[PDB]
Amino acid sequence: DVSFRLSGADPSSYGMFIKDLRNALPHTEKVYNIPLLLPSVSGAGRYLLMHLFNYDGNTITVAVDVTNVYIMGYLALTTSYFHNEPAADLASQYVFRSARRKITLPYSGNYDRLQIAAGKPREKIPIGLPALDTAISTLLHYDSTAAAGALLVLIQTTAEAARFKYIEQQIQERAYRDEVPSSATISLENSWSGLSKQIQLAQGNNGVFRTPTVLVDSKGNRVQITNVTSNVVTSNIQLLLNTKNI
Ligand SMILES: *[C@@H]1O[C@H](CO)[C@@H](O[C@@H]2O[C@H](CO)[C@@H](O)[C@H](O)[C@H]2NC(C)=O)[C@H](O)[C@H]1NC(C)=O
Ligand SMILES: Nc1ncnc2[nH]cnc12
Repeated sequence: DVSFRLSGADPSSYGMFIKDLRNALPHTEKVYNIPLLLPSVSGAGRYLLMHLFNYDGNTITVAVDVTNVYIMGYLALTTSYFHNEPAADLASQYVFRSARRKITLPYSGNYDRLQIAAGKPREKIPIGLPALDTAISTLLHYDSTAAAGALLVLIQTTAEAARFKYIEQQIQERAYRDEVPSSATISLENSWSGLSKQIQLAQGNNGVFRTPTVLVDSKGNRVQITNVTSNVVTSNIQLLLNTKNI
């Protein structure tokens, strides 16, 4: 398990949580010196439990699938919640079995459904440590519309940050003031799968991408990532989605 307390949290204790979250995800191989996540994991070992604690010390346990960093559900008090999709339904067989009741949310977990349910594209939803403390708080009591927005916050803070050092740094900058994500944050979120595959394909292709990945940069404009010498590859991405899952 890993853990994070919003109470007293600063850029460094968050950095330390995001480190632990990365280091909880098993791998047997590194590709260009980036942990390569497993094809699959059987049984309960598939699921990492994150204990998040709001500013007041109230808590939720989030279940994360260690092959893709995908959040499947969480436990609030004696109620478990899960996204409405086959992979979360599977997870429900392994985690939080002692919850008094299980609610299945009325959406799946992908950004497009969550945004629909939230009424907002995540370009318009502030994130940061304060947004994360709100989200923990929201998810403590079932409200499906408000949960969708909180889950957007939760996914980007925790999973998207473990995936990209850049997104981790963005959150750190938003330690005490939330702010909507940069376009490059959005770009990086939406290319994880694409990058993970091109980095794996570069391995028999002299570091060169079979297909270039188009991002948006820090500056605020469009760029093509064509090989493993890119900053995106050499310092930004921290985890690879195995091509066996793409
Ligand atoms: C790999 O990526 C680098 C960019 O990081 C490419 O080189 C650049 O592209 C052209 C020259 O061919 C110039 O516009 C840039 O200034 C170059 N930058 C640097 C730092 O060299 C390179 O062409 C790519 N290689 C492959 C095989 O795709
Ligand atoms: N549920 C989820 N968990 C992690 N990353 C995601 N990206 C979109 N949805 C996600």
